[PDB]
Amino acid sequence: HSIRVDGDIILGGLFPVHAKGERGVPCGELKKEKGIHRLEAMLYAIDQINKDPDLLSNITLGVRILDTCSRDTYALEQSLTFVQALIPDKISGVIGAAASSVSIMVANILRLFKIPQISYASTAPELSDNTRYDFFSRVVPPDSYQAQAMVDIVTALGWNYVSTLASEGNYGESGVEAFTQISREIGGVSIAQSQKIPREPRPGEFEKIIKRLLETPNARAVIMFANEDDIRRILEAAKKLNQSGHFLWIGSDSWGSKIAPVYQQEEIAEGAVTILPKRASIDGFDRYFRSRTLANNRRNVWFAEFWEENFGCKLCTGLERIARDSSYEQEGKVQFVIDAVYSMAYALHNMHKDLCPGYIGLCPRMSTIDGKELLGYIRAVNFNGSAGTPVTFNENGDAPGRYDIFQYQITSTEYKVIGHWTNQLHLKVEDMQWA
Ligand SMILES: N[C@H](C(=O)O)c1ccc(C(=O)O)c(C(=O)O)c1
Ligand SMILES: [Cl-]
Repeated sequence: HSIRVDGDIILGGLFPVHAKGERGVPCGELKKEKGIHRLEAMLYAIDQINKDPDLLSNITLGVRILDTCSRDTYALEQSLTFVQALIPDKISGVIGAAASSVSIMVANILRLFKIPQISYASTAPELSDNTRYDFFSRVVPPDSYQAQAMVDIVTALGWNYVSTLASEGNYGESGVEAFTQISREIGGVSIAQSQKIPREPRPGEFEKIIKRLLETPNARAVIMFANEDDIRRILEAAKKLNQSGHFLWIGSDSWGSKIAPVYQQEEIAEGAVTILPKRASIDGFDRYFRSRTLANNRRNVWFAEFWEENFGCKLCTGLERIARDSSYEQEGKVQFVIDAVYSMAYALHNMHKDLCPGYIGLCPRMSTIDGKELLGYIRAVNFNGSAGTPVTFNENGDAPGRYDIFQYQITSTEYKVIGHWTNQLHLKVEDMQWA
């Protein structure tokens, strides 16, 4: 009940195609953008490597994409499919997953069987530790650099007294913890209160959060690592308690430039500073995804379920066009998905150069690929990918801290590029606006 493509070297995939089900059920509603767009971006990238004669000459890359269902427990059970070769598909490297807690549980099982793992979205500072998850790499920067950026933004505005808000899980708690560590040890940034939002919150919890935050009234700036559904509800609760203009929101990559938490809540979201990793839209994937029909894209097992959710269809004509019959935007992490697959491909190409010299196709010396060796190749990889931007890794397996800084402004509503963070803060304070 998943995507299989035969090939010489088979690469594993982990994507949240469905959201986590309510109470009992494992899998719920289909994630159209966070699931299908990223899944199809891996299939686009793999097809491009097979098309390219220079990268892996007469060597084809295989696909084994599995659904994580937004939860770590389901992804762990799916992860065992990669290791079922040892008492049949042999998996060299796994691309995924999205969520940090999901990627942590996968990293713990893949390290023992010596399988390298490259993520496209997981940003938790815990994953950069080479003791706990030594086979983990990522094409997205760790939250150590985002928390440093947040400290830099706060200090540049003269905001010595702040409060923090976290969502339950690894991404929310450790992201705030990374901010706390930079604040406590270095400089003079004081934390008033660190409030936590539960995973399954009660109907009256978000109103209690605002009331608790108001107990330290001078702490106006709120640094937050909350999910899309959480931010929506905090700002909804803040608007209800007549707290317009009081709170100065600071959001992470989970907030980014999403219109979802700010919609019909434009007044309360005014002047909110957000940080997001440096990113561009790919027209190549856009041309690929728009030309996807139910006839040609039969290899995607979830594409039939996608067609119903996208147009309001029910299996309806079954001859619709994307970006013509329904509103279409390319997902953010798509650049990082393509750059993750190419990072794996370039490392395999570099391993082929060393182990099979003057050879076309796989040599008998590469019949069983060593994961401990291949991991070192991934870290050493340096190339221009997708956007034309360089893709690189350090010793710990992290991408460099390259960020965009946005502010939500009313003039017309937009996320205006007020600055950027690349090792050091470059922030244009002149372009900022408040209520
Ligand atoms: N950086 C966190 C993390 O570490 O999980 C993260 C991961 C994945 C997603 C996503 O699936 O889109 C988001 C998000 O909602 O922006 C945030
Ligand atoms: Cl995930």
